[PDB]
Amino acid sequence: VGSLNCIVAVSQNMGIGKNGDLPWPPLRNEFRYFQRMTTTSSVEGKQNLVIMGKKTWFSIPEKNRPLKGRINLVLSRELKEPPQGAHFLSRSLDDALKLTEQPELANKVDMVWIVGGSSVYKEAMNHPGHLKLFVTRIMQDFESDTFFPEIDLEKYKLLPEYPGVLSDVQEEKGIKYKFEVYEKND
Ligand SMILES: NC(=O)C1=CN([C@@H]2O[C@H](COP(=O)(O)OP(=O)(O)OC[C@H]3O[C@@H](n4cnc5c(N)ncnc54)[C@@H](OP(=O)(O)O)[C@@H]3O)[C@@H](O)[C@H]2O)C=CC1
Ligand SMILES: CCOC(=O)CCCCOc1ccc(OC)cc1Cc1cnc2nc(N)nc(N)c2c1C
Repeated sequence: VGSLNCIVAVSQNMGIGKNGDLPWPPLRNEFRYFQRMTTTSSVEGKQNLVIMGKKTWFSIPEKNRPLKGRINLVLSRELKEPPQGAHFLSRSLDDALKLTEQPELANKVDMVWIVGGSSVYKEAMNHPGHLKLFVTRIMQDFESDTFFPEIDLEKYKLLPEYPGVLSDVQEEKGIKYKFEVYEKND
């Protein structure tokens, strides 16, 4: 199995969600960036795995689930089987990561991408080890009811460039945003 990574888009006031949806209007190139980054595997014969909480799964429109070309794993302690369209179900983040190591999957998974939401991000970010955060900074405040955990900049180094990631300011629907990549190793 290769790297562990989180990916997220976040407003200036650290918001990621409101009422089961994004706080901002759809940003279609932002979403194409998310798709490209999480689908692209730097290893032949393998695909990437995406891990998400239950609410995130149901927050993605039906037409776009499962996220295609990736193994989709949902986290829940209530569900008895993966949701309609998903591939795997685990009861903790530790369980999900062990599973990638099992022979069912050890040979098939390249990168792992945590794609939401708050609890899953927090636990990954505070777990010792090598971890990258792909963060899109939406450069406006948006009313939100769900927030991204604090990034400790003592541990997470902002990378000065990263292959495949544009460094300049993007804009769609009059909303400016920029891409960042952070890395810790502890
Ligand atoms: N802007 C962005 O980049 C993104 C934003 N979002 C936003 O996130 C919002 C919802 O996310 P959030 O409220 O944080 O939900 P979570 O990310 O915490 O998802 C958890 C859901 O699955 C189960 N679950 C929760 N935590 C775990 C866990 N640690 N292990 C296994 N299963 C778990 C359920 O909890 P239980 O254990 O009780 O079963 C819960 O319904 C959405 O409205 C969406 O808009 C989502 C993705 C990306
Ligand atoms: C193809 C036809 O066009 C369509 O129909 C497009 C539907 C798009 C809806 O996608 C939603 C919606 C609500 C939602 O959560 C509340 C999540 C997602 C998926 C998404 C989108 N952008 C992201 N950005 C970052 N940076 N990081 C992420 N993790 C990320 C994720 C996970």
